[PDB]
Amino acid sequence: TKVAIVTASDSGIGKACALLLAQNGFDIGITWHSDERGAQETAKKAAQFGVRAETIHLDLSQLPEGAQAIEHLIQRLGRVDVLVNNAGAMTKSAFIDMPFTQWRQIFTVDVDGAFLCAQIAARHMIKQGEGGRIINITSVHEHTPLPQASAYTAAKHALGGLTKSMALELIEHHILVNAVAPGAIATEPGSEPSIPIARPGSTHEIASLVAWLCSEGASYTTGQSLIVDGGFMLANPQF
Amino acid sequence: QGMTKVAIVTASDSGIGKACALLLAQNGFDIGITWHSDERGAQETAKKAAQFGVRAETIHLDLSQLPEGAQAIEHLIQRLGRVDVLVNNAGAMTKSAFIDMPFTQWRQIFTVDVDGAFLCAQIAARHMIKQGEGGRIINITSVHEHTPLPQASAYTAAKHALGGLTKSMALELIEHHILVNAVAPGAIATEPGSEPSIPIARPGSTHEIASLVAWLCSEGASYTTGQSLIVDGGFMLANPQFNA
Amino acid sequence: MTKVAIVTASDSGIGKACALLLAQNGFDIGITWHSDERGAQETAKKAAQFGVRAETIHLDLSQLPEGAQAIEHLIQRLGRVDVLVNNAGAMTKSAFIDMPFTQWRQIFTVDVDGAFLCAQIAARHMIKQGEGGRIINITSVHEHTPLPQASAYTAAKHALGGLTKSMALELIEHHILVNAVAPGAIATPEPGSEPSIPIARPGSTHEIASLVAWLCSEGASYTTGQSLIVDGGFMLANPQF
Amino acid sequence: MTKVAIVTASDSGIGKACALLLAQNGFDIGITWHSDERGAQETAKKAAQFGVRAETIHLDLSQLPEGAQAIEHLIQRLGRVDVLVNNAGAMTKSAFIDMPFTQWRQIFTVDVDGAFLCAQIAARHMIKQGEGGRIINITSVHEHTPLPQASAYTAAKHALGGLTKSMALELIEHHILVNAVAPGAIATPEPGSEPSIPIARPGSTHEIASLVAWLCSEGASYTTGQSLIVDGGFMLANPQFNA
Repeated sequence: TKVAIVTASDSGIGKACALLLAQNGFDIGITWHSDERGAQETAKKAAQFGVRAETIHLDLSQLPEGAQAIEHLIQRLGRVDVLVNNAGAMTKSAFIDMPFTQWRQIFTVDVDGAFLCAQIAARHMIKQGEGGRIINITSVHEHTPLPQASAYTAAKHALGGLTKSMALELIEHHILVNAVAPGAIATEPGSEPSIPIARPGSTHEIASLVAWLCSEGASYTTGQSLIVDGGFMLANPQF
Repeated sequence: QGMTKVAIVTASDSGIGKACALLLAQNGFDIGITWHSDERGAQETAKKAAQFGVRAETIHLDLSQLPEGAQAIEHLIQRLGRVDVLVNNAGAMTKSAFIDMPFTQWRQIFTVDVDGAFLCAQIAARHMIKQGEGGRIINITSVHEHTPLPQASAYTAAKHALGGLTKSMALELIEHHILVNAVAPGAIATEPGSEPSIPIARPGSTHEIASLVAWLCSEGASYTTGQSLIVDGGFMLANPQFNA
Repeated sequence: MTKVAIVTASDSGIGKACALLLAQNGFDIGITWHSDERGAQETAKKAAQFGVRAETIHLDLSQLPEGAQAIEHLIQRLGRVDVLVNNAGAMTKSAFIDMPFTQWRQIFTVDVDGAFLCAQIAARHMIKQGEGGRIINITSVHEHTPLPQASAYTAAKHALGGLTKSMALELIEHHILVNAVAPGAIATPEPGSEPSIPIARPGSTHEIASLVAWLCSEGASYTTGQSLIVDGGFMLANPQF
Repeated sequence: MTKVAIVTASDSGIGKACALLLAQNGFDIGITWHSDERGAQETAKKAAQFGVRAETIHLDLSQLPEGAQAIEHLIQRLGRVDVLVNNAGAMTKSAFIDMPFTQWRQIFTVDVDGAFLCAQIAARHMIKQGEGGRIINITSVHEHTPLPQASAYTAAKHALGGLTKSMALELIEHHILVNAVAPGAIATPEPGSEPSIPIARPGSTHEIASLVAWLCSEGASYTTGQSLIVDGGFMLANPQFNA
């Protein structure tokens, strides 16, 4: 029985990932920043699939200590085979007068935290000796800028580069590392005509790919950023 | 049975095409199989496909003389009665030094590696639009849609071409609920430690491509379109510093 | 030793701007024209006022491979070739679902098949001369992102992008550097005229030619296999723009 | 009117080459150094032979944000800033699995945090001046492809490439153009010495500085938001590259 940990799975993409992985037979670890009740609800529904589901408080704003909750969560579940580094909320702030503390705060939660969590998970995966899967939830803005969100863009890009480096260095341990880059996700047909598919995506349309990356059939996929965006990246000033 | 969807996979007599055809049959698609010269392999794929309780039909496809050779796709569609999935599967790679390559060889490689996929895609998309129920088109390209293969400039350029067409089709067919993506294999075997130049140190299996192609045909992929999804055991990660 | 640059379709637009700026840089110039010979001669007359030799030749890349032989004759006239600029011809739109196969092939013929044959001819001479060379393929932002209703154009630009990387890898041993210049929207004969582009205007032909000329310069000797995008921010604008 | 170029870490290597070439192109030059005040002063003396002003200042990008004030004092001495070249410090290697957090942070501090604070200051002056400007971020091929045993370096270079795109979009209305120049292997004081690279040698610092100088020139007025890779074909070599 394998174990999947999904950060920030009290809601949104994280919750959909945790629920689908439970459906697929993984014991589940759920982390929460502020909303323990949402984490409890996800745990309950995850456990309804006949699976163990454990929750822990994780606040990646005070580092490195804040990341130790991943170590406690792994110890409660006995092992870890999957880590989904799920992205927190997006923040807008003009580049020209952004305070350095805000710049650092955004990097702390959006890439520093993922780095520390991945280290902890990858260490256990190496010792277990049975490989593993690490999925970094990034964004289209790993590849293309979000207006008025320069720190968010830069940190998503950083996490994209970290994904590549982790995949290269951990492949010898059969740990495959990929990013899933969502476009606009609603958290109805024709609601966003700026996007070629003309609607936002569902959390399921992201979780379904995350689940595939955890499946036996993904055993040759590593180092990639898989963009799930309804054609967002194809729309240029011409479209 | 009125709800049964049809997948057509070109060159599914063997290799990656065969793996896609059989997995899609196992997942519940009636299957169209095309073959260039290995008819018995095509008959063996149809045999196994039908053990999953679906229809399987085969047809000879000779993409060497275009546009006429692509009509076999229209005949296969007619036999199956509809098409919901097309997998434009990649023929064999060809090598030739750039400085000396005959024009005939340049044109021959483009003929099989992007002109055919263009024509097959048109035919399938016309049926998908008329059917009015959407569809999925997967173009099997290669890591060389993105990075060059030495001594294979024609092949690289044609894979790049097919990547561009993928993006164009995705944009132009989205209004008909047709999602269009490329799957870009690294080196796939036709084992651990057998390919030291690749980070994962081995070639891929055909199942390791087919599995993603199957996911792209599933309900969960309804928001994925216009992308090149690379399955290469880390091939794209390996640069000059991968040494030592 | 006076170096030679050949620029296809330099009777007008970007090709003319590259030919004239390379002329000012001290290259002898080869100029090809499809139908406007007087425009080509006008380019040659202006290039020659910079004190270099300029030569014109008809080039029709629609009938291949014979059509590309004009490049060989231009080189024989000029005595050598050091720079080839494969310039981009006109863009044509055609719906993907309806596009006839002959139109598909026609567009690939002029937009990548012709560049391939010209590049071969120039590279053969650069190899034999033994003094390296530079080949610049003018592509487009649509080497990288689709142009709606122009699937053939987009596919061919992508193809020329791949050829560029392939040529650069195989010709590096002869010190031949191969790159693409990928323009966005370029005006041919002002601020705020194109609000959908972050710069809010189309580019000038000079703003493309300037980089082509840098790519032919001594300082560019470590740059090969790349697609340099000159687009006023075009690639940055997504539905969030 | 005399324009001003500020190049960080121009006491040596790529930064020094950029400073000297911009001095030849007529920019008054601002030079920063981390420890080698002497390389900096030799850079200034040679820049001054081109008839321009050269000012040197210590820049401690390791302890921020206060260290970035050194850029304000430089702009004060030179009177304005028209070009900023964000030039990278030294590369540090460390395995991802056990890389200390302090080292992850130090690498980000010098590879993107300093560039971010310096670009902010430079941009505020370019807006105040009202005559546009050019900001060049020196990244790396590693902005695009990983460097083994250098995950923090790779991540931080990716971050600086993303910041580059965001700044280009956000500053375009002020006619401030922002690009990255992404060098491959660059030599510091020969053909065939790097066979893993298709060109089979490292690059010269002048082969980077030349593109940086073009990006500051009149003809580069339509180029923004891009990452211009100068790498001798590094990006073309994959597992199938040989010999």
